[PDB]
Amino acid sequence: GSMAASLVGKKIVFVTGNAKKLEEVVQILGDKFPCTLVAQKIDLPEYQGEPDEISIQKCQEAVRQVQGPVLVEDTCLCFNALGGLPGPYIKWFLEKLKPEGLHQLLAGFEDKSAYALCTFALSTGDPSQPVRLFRGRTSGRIVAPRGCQDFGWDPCFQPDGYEQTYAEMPKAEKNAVSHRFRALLELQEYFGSLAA
Amino acid sequence: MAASLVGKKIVFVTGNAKKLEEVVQILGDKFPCTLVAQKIDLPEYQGEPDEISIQKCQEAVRQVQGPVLVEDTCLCFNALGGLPGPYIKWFLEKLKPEGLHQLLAGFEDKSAYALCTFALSTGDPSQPVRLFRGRTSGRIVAPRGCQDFGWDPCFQPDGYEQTYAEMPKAEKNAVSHRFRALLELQEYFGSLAA
Repeated sequence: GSMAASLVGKKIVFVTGNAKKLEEVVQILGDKFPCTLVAQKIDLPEYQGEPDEISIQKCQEAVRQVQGPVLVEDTCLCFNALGGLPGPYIKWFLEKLKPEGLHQLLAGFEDKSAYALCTFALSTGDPSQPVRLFRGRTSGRIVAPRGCQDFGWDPCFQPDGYEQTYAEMPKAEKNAVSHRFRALLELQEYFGSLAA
Repeated sequence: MAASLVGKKIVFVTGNAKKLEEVVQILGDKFPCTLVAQKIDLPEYQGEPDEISIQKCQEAVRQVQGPVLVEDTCLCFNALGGLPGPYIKWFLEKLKPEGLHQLLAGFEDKSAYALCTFALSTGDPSQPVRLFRGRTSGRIVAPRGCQDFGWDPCFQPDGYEQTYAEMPKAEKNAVSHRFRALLELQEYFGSLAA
């Protein structure tokens, strides 16, 4: 042991379908991240359950495919008046309702607050090794959409700190409060900067 | 397919004997197979309702390696494109019947439907899952009737001025999405082999 150290200098499969998502991650993790991430498209179910338990189940199924170290990502958009929903089901709700409809879903609630959540889940592919989760959250409010509508649910999410939606914000300012950047910082810190 | 299950055990994935009893009564005396209740651990998948039921059935087949029957229920708000749909369990838990109704406050359309899907496989790997569905159209309302009855207090079926929760059992049965689904399953086997 440790788990982190067992992975230094090793390939970790990052589940994704395109090289630019790998590049984003690799840059954020920085040059002292002491493992080799390799992108591969692995066919995984999508699960219902609480965010952590979905993340864990998806990473376990990835281990059954890969049988070696693997890294998966999941992102939730959680409305506080709805008890954290749509949460992990946000894709479906964005698809059916659009940004404008995501906001409209809150018309009956005075509390417009929300948070964006990214979870990365990592496993060595075992012994006997529990999945480890790395999370990032950003608080904000659901608003009538602003900004370019191509950017998923970003038009309807205004992060605390700002008067701009994620869609309106320039990428370098979104990065500074991003839920995904925050999750990846937890992953980076887990491994430390002393091994590479 | 049906012809091949006549006379044979089909596992019905459930946790209680009472749930098996309701289904066996609805299907009637000439249903030609023997339903056996078994609690089989199955994941809860995301997707369109048919996808989820097929994926669930296929996992049940992976585990039972023989005939199996699974059930799934959705509550589908038309203003929301049919959501919460297969995610109704979570919406109910967080929001309760009152908050389910409050979810539609910004939408003029309150119409909805209840969906029940039963999924059957023989267990043979080459044979595809068959679905049997029933739907009940209605509206989402401020809840009325006994709060213990799941999401029933907020669903008023078309043809009645009462919610599911308010309705006497016999009356609910007359329009029930679940009865409708089981009729299609009954019809698949037919009433000639028993």
